[PDB]
Amino acid sequence: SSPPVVDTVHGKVLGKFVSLEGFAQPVAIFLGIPFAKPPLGPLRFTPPQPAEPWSFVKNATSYPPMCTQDPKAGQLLSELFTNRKENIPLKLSEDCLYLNIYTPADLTKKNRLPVMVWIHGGGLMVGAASTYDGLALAAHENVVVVTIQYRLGIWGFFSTGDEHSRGNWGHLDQVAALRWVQDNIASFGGNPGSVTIFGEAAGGESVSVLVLSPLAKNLFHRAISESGVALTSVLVKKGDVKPLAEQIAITAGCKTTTSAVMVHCLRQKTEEELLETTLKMKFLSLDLQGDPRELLGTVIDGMLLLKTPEELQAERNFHTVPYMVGINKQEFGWLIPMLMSYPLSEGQLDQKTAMSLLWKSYPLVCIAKELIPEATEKYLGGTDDTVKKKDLFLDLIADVMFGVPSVIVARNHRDAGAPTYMYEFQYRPSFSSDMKPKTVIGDHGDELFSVFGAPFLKEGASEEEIRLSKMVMKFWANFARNGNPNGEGLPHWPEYNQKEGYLQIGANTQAAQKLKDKEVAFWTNLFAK
Ligand SMILES: *[C@@H]1O[C@H](CO)[C@@H](O)[C@H](O)[C@H]1NC(C)=O
Repeated sequence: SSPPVVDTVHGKVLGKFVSLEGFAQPVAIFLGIPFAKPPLGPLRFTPPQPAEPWSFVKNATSYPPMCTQDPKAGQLLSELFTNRKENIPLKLSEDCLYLNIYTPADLTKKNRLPVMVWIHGGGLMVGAASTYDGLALAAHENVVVVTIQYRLGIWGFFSTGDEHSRGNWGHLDQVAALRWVQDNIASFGGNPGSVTIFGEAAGGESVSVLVLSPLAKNLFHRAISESGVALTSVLVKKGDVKPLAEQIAITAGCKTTTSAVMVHCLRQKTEEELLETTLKMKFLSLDLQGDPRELLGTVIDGMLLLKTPEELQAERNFHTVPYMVGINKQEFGWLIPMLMSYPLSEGQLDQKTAMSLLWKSYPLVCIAKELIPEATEKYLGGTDDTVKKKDLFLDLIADVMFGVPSVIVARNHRDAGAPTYMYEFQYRPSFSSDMKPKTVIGDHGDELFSVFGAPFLKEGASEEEIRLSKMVMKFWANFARNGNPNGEGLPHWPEYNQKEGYLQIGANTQAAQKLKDKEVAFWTNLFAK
């Protein structure tokens, strides 16, 4: 009747009710709650500060701006990934440190429901919380769903490699949002003692990063990485970040005399100017010319990450929470290459062209030139059919970006004594772009529709697709509840232990063993030549 009003640490918020078919209790939704001070002016390239408190009742019933980003690419990704019947257009702003809350709890009664905090993907460059409607997951599984934003691109990841601009601002924003959830979620019927972080692609990489960061201690109790981990190398910069910083500075019209001079100049630029610079840098496509070894992202900054992910894994001081790590069958099948304008159009590929392409693909796969013939031969050499070569080439890219890093992370996590689970998702959603070939199954992002209940929001899902979403949401929420996805009515999902059991999720969901085992061996041996 009366819209719901909730006390938070910094003031009161007003949300709205939305009913979902099948559920008598409306879900209370609060959109655009700030969890930090807007990072404007001198606060650019600094850690997020607490939000300033507000008087009276803040109206939390409209979607916030998305963090500044290429609007064309951001809109396109939102349209492709949204679980909503209609994509919600968003404004851009630097003032973007907001989260959205979907709580199925009757807030007039006592509730301490599991909380699931969603970290969106988009390469650390694009993306928005508001793409993901929490309504269906929250109602079907009785969990509080929180979708967060974090600074993107230059704003989120500009690093001088030193104390004048350490980097990882967007990850610090993710931490700040988690701190806010600890301090406030009980007011929305959530249990701050049961917080599950989950995310896809760059969001899954962020989750994996958080598992490795001391700054995230006591902020979550389970984790889920979907199609991205901290060994997804395209997102993690090792070695010297100064040349990139200088390139950004120069492109923005700034001198490079010192790091502090660069950062000061960049802090005087307008949002418009930094977006112009962003677009000039071409951050989500491959460089046409010159050395492939010459992207923005996560760095080893000394505050969030003290050493490389590989070193932190070997040390097992990371957070040994229950962790679910998964991939999709064909991660490089359609969506990623299409969004990147990846330079492969023909539908066939000879081996010479494959080798040159894999070198030009260095930013994505990080494969040294001397290793390229041996890698290309492994995947493509067994067949003289150039169509088949092309499909195997897409498998090559997927395995290096996603499957191999995911299994290495899951193995290290298990070996530290943490409960670990894996999956491979193999289904082609009806919600796919009708420009995607009918034969691409388990593309990057295809699991999103199941996790977020798209069959309950969008039109056209088959009986099988409806049931697949129910099953997936239930596994995810059981994992949030118990650190173990299993429950009555659901296929058995083995623990990822020394037998390396994992779940093959799709139309016929069943357990299997030793996901990507032969691929991990191949690549690990190759990279150690
Ligand atoms: C809250 O915001 C909506 C627009 O998003 C507006 O229509 C509504 O009247 C507002 N309610 C207030 C300020 O009480």
